Amino acid sequence: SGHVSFAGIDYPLLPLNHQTPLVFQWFERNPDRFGQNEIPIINTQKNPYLNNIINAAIIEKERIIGIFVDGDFSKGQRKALGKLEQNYRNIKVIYNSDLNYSMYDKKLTTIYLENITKLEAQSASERDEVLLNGVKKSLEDVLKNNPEETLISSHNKDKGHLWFDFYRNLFLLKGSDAFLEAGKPGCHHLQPGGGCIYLDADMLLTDKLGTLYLPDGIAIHVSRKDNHVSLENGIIAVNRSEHPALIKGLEIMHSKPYGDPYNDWLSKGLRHYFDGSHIQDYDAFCDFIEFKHENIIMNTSSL
Ligand SMILES: O=c1ccn([C@@H]2O[C@H](COP(=O)(O)OP(=O)(O)O)[C@@H](O)[C@H]2O)c(=O)[nH]1
Ligand SMILES: NC(=[NH2+])NCCC[C@H](N)C(=O)O
Repeated sequence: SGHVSFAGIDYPLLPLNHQTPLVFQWFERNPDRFGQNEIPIINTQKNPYLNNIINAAIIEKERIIGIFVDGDFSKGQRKALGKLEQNYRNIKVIYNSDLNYSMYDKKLTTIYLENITKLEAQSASERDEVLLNGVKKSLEDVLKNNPEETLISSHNKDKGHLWFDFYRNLFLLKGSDAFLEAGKPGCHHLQPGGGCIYLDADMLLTDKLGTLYLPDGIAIHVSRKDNHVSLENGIIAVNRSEHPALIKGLEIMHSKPYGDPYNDWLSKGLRHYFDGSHIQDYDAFCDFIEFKHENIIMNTSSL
């Protein structure tokens, strides 16, 4: 079609053409279980992840493919990627530390003390003292722990999947202009404030994706088994840098103590923006936001 309507509001279908880079990501806690001249991306039998991107990149030799990486990498491991970039020159390895996220950041001192004030400003007979006293101990712990400690800094490598699911959302905010910001070669063909298509390393290209159309230029993976529909972070495709729906999620992250990239940033951001007042069902959003492609065997890690 040319559009789709949700919550009574109308939403045009927006193009994501074959310029639009595929993004994969690998945040690796333990680089030293790799060879120091091995590509520090996993290719195990159960998770032959280094293999899934290459085949992706081969199936799409004429759209850019980004590999969003992060971890304390040996010089030789960085040149394993280097070989990977010249041996296949649509692949672009991008180090998380080579991007500046200061414009999207916030201090937990700030974030906590905000909520402390909000709660203290409410009636004592209404208010969440149980929460009121948790944010203050969180407060008490960050002061001692470090004063200048932030949202971004918190979702660190020590923190498990939050480490990479948080920075994912940031990446997409920066979109295709991030190929430029790290300085990656042969990316002049990317359009400015242009989108991207993140993919779990396990979503399998089989055939070409071509030119995608989306409601407002955004869609995410939705899983449906056996009957339990959820939103998934394992595909995220936007048509531009700093898409609003994710922007709203970054605000919720700013305005919530203990925000979660999955619960708050991804899920509620999308849906509040698409459905601020919850007039359509959850599922009826899941359907509306679902990313459909027959040429990808979705989320093969479940097998
Ligand atoms: O050590 C890890 C583990 C996972 N991931 C990211 O998590 C995505 C999906 O993980 P997977 O399908 O293995 O786990 P699931 O979420 O499906 O259990 C991967 O493509 C990676 O981008 C990562 O960066 N480092
Ligand atoms: N975004 C995603 N596809 N996440 C993975 C969900 C599937 C998960 N591997 C399972 O045991 O079912």
